Amino acid sequence: MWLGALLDTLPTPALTIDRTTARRNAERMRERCRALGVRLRPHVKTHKTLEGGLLATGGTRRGIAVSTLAEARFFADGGFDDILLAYPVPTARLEECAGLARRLDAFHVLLDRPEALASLRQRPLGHGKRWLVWLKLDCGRAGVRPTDPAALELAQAIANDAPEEVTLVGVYAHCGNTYCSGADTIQAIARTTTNAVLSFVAALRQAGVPCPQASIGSTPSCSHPIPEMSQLTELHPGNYIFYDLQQTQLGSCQPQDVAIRVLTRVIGHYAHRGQLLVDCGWAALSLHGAGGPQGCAAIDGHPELRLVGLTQEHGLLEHQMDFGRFPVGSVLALIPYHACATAAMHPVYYVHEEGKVVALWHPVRGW
Amino acid sequence: MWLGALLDTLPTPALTIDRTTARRNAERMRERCRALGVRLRPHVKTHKTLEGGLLATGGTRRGIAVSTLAEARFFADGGFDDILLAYPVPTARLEECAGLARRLDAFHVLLDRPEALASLRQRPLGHGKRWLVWLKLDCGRAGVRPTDPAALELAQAIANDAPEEVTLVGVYAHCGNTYCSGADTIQAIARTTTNAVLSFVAALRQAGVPCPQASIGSTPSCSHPIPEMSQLTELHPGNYIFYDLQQTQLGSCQPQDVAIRVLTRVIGHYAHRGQLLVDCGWAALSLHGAGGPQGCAAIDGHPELRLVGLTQEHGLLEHQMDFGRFPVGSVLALIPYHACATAAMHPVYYVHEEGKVVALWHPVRGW
Ligand SMILES: *Cc1c(COP(=O)(O)O)cnc(C)c1O
Ligand SMILES: *Cc1c(COP(=O)(O)O)cnc(C)c1O
Ligand SMILES: [Cl-]
Ligand SMILES: [Zn+2]
Ligand SMILES: [Zn+2]
Repeated sequence: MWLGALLDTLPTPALTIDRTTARRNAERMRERCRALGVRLRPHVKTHKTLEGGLLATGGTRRGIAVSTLAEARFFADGGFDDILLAYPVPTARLEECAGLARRLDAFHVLLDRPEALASLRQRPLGHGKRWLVWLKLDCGRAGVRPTDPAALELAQAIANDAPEEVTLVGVYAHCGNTYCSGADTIQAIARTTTNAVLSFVAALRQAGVPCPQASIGSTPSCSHPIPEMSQLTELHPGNYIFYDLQQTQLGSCQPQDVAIRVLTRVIGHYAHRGQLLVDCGWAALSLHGAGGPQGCAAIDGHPELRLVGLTQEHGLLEHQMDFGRFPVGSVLALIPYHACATAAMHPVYYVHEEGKVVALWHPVRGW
Repeated sequence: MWLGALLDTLPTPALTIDRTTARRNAERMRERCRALGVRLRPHVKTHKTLEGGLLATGGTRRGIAVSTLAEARFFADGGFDDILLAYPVPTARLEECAGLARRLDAFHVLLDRPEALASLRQRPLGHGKRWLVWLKLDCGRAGVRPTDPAALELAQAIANDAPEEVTLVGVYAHCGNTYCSGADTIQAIARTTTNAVLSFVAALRQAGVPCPQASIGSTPSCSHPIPEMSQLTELHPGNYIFYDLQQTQLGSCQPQDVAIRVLTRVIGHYAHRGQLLVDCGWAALSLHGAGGPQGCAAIDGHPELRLVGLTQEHGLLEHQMDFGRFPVGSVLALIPYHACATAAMHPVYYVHEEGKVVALWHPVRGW
């Protein structure tokens, strides 16, 4: 137990979350959605914690998206509901999906293939419940292309072919392609996606296919929303609760919006090479940002320094260095490239305010 | 509980370990060391499990190397002893190190700085125990260069300056630089390292510095050992228990020596792009091998296929494809680039023999 502890006191490497910053990020996204007239369904995959979920959800524990059944189960067990499995429904795991649909007032699934609908049909929920299905739109990884006649036909089938067993809740797009720098290009992807979705829904209405909801979002696009988004019903970003270096470089946020660090101690000086040795390796950071290591993290408040090497449990920093500025034992705060990836390496996050630990959040992991 | 289950039955993505292969790998390294007349101190960081430790150690639970205090504690609690913390000793965590030194018959630490020795001196163990110290030799990340006069002086200090509180057990080098392809260049690094170590120890003997042990090793060098190694006392490879694609490419092993897979299900076909969608993203694999994604894994038994994309929970495979060869629902076995990195993403390993799960191993993680 580390409650009350000063940050420089923590065992490193340590993932830290500034709760003032995270709370602010959570509330700001809630406000953007309120201003647009749309609901927020935060994706939880960046943190995978009940505590982060509670913040993102403004205390309601209702209305989230998850990336795995491990998360769906974990959040369900933590008293959340209105949980969307934002993943082509795992037809090999339908018994588990149906278990969740039966426990929850609203467990939502996505699909983009007729065979998946067929699988849902041959595993009815019973219990007076319907599979709550969203059609995933590809506007380029999963989903159906909205201009593909197949898309409209699949929507029709989801909506009307077995109204007693399955229902079409809405369409769902994830504009993951926003990960092009600049507000202008981000907003362009947002607009193509938004308009493609809106045009598809308009086609659905004309074809008499009821589609009450329409959900898009990624952190870049929801950090600089466009007015066209007010014609949707819901936005589902997730990374924004923490942000990270990549989002900062993308222009999604300012450095002050990044809640996450990895704290690391200088554990050695190697003058013959001009390097600091730190106790944060890829086990604490991941290699996200390297495709080299310089791209994986910046040192907060120290532009002079750069990561030049990562092994499992060690990192090497280079400036000509200044070894008196960085005694062995000093603590540096790394700003990670990708919060989701870095958070996935940590069994605990030390959540702080005013320099002191205020909470410990423990994420779920696995599948 | 999945004991007895057929592999195609597991929830994917699933890290699987062929126990016949792992056991064979464990026994083979033990035999190489026996043939050389040296001890084996397996490093556990590739698997971080008590079960893997028991295999590597030939059932003794004695004589391992670990990369973190989390591992030292976990293995100590699992009844292991003669545990070496193969890491410049964490002078900010000395109370924890001393706790371990006090519980264990033999907890070993490494250092390469006089200040670290000074820290050990100002935190005596008491209890009739001595800090068991190895001098880390850099023959290029941590350690002292053996030709650096400072090295000999630090060895002298460790050995003789407070014989009641601190003792020099031996010198420790990790020829991590073997990670240059080919047996010839691997063995060259092994030889430079081995000879540098042997020359340093010879210098120590001439200077009257007692140094009873001398430990080197990496998986590449211990997979093709050289006779000069018989002049050492111990070898400390670790990855070999599983091996991986990188070691296969390095020539350390044959494909048949790789015990580890990540099983993944085909979850979609996207003909308009010629791609299979699988349920293994970087959350199950890591991005090791990308610095792109094609380098992170091969598909076992399917040279035709290649990873072209990884998101957190999805992967994209490309051949012109053949969608009938790979129905949605089929299970493919990914051979990961770096076992250590992939294993760090999994809360459980499904260990199998003759196609069926035989054990579940749960690794420790964190710091
Ligand atoms: C990650 C994800 C989101 C949230 O996007 P971010 O840009 O990470 O905030 C929404 N939908 C899906 C399907 C996702 O995978
Ligand atoms: C990883 C490691 C080893 C084991 O080396 P492998 O090539 O991974 O088998 C030995 N010593 C140290 C210090 C290590 O970090
Ligand atoms: Cl990674
Ligand atoms: Zn992300
Ligand atoms: Zn490794």
